[PDB]
Amino acid sequence: FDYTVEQFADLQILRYKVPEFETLTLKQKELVYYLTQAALEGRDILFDQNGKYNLRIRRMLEAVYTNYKGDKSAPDFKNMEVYLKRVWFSNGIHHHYGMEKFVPGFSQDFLKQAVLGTDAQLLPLSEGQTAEQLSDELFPVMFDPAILAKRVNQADGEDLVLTSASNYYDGVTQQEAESFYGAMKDPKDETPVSYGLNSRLVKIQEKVWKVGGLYTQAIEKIVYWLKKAETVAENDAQKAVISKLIQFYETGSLKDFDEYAILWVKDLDSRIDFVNGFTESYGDPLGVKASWESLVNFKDLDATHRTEIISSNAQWFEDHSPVDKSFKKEKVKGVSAKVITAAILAGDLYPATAIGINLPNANWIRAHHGSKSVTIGNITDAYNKAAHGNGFNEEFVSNDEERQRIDQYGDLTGELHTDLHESLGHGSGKLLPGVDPDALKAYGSTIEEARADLFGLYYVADPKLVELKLVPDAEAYKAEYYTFLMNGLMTQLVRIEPGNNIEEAHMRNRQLIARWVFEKGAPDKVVEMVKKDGKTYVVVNDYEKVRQLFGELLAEIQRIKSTGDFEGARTLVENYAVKVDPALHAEVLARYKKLNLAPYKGFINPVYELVTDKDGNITDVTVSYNEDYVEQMLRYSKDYSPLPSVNN
Ligand code: NA
Ligand SMILES: [Zn+2]
Repeated sequence: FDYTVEQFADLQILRYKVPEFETLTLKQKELVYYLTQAALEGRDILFDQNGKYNLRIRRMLEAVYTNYKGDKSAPDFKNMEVYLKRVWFSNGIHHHYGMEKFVPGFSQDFLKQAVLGTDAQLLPLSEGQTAEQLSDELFPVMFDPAILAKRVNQADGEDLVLTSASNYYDGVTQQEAESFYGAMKDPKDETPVSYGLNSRLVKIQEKVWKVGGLYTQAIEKIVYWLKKAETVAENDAQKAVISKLIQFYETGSLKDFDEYAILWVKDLDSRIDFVNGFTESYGDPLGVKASWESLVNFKDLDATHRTEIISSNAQWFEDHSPVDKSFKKEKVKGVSAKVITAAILAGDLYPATAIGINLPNANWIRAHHGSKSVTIGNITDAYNKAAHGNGFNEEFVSNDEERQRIDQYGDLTGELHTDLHESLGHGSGKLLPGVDPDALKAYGSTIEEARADLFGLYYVADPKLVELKLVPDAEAYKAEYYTFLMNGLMTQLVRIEPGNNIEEAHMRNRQLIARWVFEKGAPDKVVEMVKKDGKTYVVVNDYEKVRQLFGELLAEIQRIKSTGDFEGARTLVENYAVKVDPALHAEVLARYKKLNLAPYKGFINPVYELVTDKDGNITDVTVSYNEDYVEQMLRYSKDYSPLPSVNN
């Protein structure tokens, strides 16, 4: 199985497996199939939400690209291909992370001639429009750096509604938009609708995304496949979820959306689950309108059971903690996050995706009905598997014994450390009476993540995990110990710009732990940093002493948090967690850049096929992985692209 697909620009395309899909019942596979069809129909929505020109630009380049009769080896065509591949990845013409508009690496004269050489019937022309007129419209949008420069602008002194290229507002100023929703809100409402979540605000009124409204060509298709899924629901709770979601798309009512989210949160038992709707509001500079996304999934039973083994032993880990007894909870309950297996990704989860989903967003629904927080095990596993043999550990790990141990156990003990951090680490320990939870002020997040990390590091090495059948042998933890220390002392510097220091809380907490252990172990050479041929390597000489030092730092940090010791917190962060050595930074960056590893990853989907008999009865559902990036993007643009090119 090849987890890697291709690499271009600053992007690497991966694939993921869908483990145990074939173990589902046929009726379950059929439900997954329909839900995945409902997911794939939404792609055009996101393109249009990200920019009123995006579908025209995508479709124009697609028509040029697939019908090009010229020299495909020439630099202009190769650069146009890279640009189109970035547009597919980013669901528009802006960087999916940085928000800045792409710079075409090809000439306007080249594109003009390629466009004129394409059959006009294949171009996204409005009725009566010519190819020259389409070019006059779109070329400034693509080529002029001053036009629509940022998809989301967060700069002062500017009308962000007018200086953001996303397409949630049209012909309306920022103050008009902020005031529209400031006035709509009702502060007396204990169960408020999510005002403005599902509409374009235009001139002042809302154009709601719904059947018979804006984007209806795609929403009608989503609803069609959801109605199919409704007929094969696993149980009545899940069926009620699907039925209400259909109603939300048919009416556009935000009260229906709240009703759906309540039913969704109550559907906790079903093997299969999904998201399909206007969900997260990061694409709006005002944080009101939500981009469309979908995910279809089923519970990873083995992985969930493993996290439940950790959760059910919360009290054992608490009792045996190295922290002072006065900081220990007498009764602690562990909460396990379920692990899900993603069957397909779409919209703002595709191709750049998440490793966890925590929904719904409405705080009152979360407070009074609950929530679903899950991690996506097969996406995490694909990230991990794709990295094996990529040259990174070959370049940076001190010796072949470590490289082999990490290759064998690194993925397992890494995920176990995460499970310990997330399911028990933050929940462990208590403050003393009268201590302010905010006593550590700006250092609180760094110290709190260090605390959870140390809890996980201290216990991933415990023989208890062998007894509990979570690790296959007592040596495995050394893989996680080595990579944690290598990352925290040295190799995370690849994320720091030249001349800068450590700023982000997790990066700080990792350097804090590693540098502290390094300092305290130095008289015994517990950890060394050694140079060979001018390259630095982290060398770990006594893993047992590292465990004891992790435990000692855990006790000190627990003390700092539970007593509100701001000066102690500040001393640890400022002395260990911030300063970057310039020589080490440059050395690590030069070694890393030679590896040609792309900084951003995204995934292509598998392909599902419905097998039916003569009379249309389903006889099987198969999943296949033999499609690459170009193929899948073109197939989606051909078969799952129901929106008109202009959505006004
Ligand atoms: Na050694
Ligand atoms: Zn955390």
